[PDB]
Amino acid sequence: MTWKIIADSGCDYRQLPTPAINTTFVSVPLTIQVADQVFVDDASLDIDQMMETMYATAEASKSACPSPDDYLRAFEGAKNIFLVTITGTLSGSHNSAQLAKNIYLEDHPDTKIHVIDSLSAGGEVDLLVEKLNDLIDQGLSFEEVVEAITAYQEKTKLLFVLAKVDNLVKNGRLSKLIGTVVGLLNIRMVGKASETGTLELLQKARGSKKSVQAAYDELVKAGYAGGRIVMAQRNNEKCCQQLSERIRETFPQADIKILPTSGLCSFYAEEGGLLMGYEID
Ligand SMILES: CCCCC/C=C\C/C=C\CCCCCCCC(=O)O
Ligand code: NA
Repeated sequence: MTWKIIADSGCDYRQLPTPAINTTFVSVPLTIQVADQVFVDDASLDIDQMMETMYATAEASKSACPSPDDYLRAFEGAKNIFLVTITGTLSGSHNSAQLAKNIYLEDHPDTKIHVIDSLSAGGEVDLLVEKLNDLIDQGLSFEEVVEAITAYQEKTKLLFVLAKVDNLVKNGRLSKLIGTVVGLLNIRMVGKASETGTLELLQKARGSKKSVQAAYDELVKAGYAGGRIVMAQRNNEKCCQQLSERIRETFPQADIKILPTSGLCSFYAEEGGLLMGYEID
């Protein structure tokens, strides 16, 4: 009776804290191409060297999603499989995962697989993976877990704050329309994952302290009530500690984690970026 939780590198975990029994976690890396060099976003990756190279290269850098075959490899040795991808609207990760599922079940019929399009990235995907692990530790059946995680995904949201969005624009994942009005000269984009898995603007905040206030206000407005938060950040630990204190001051039971971004999430959120997943109602 074996379980695998699979996620692409839009999830910031390389290791899943305290995996449930008979459960293994696997991250499936996306890639980032900088000139004629390729960086694979696995735990071997020196994220700091990749970013330095990217910013040093006048030519735009590009991301790519996992092959279906990459997903097929990850399935091996498990009978109960959940696969969470980054938003299938901005990346083909989910499309490859959908195909891998259908291909594997031709080859290995006594297997159960549930593919979750997070419609998100970063901290919210992290929460979903943590919850899947929770649910398995709790002793649920495969179909019980599918039910509970579908419900939990209605309870989870994403807020981001980005000081730069150039790589998003350069890669066609954010319009020049929105892209020019933020991430330029003291203006950080405060946004959420939209109902379709896209970037949606919420506030422009001029400076840090205004960035924290906006993020706190948006959390309140969205219906946070003291549950779990996962803040995935790129060189933004100080803004994350000051936001965390404020949230804990208001909601004393808050369970907050701060994680470094993956290579993919670092690439797109960029320096100073934050992708905060959280629970509501
Ligand atoms: C909907 C989530 C929006 C999050 C916005 C904030 C920061 C962006 C950081 C990570 C998300 C990147 C999404 C695009 C991935 C493309 C991968 C590919 O090449 O296939
Ligand atoms: Na959600």
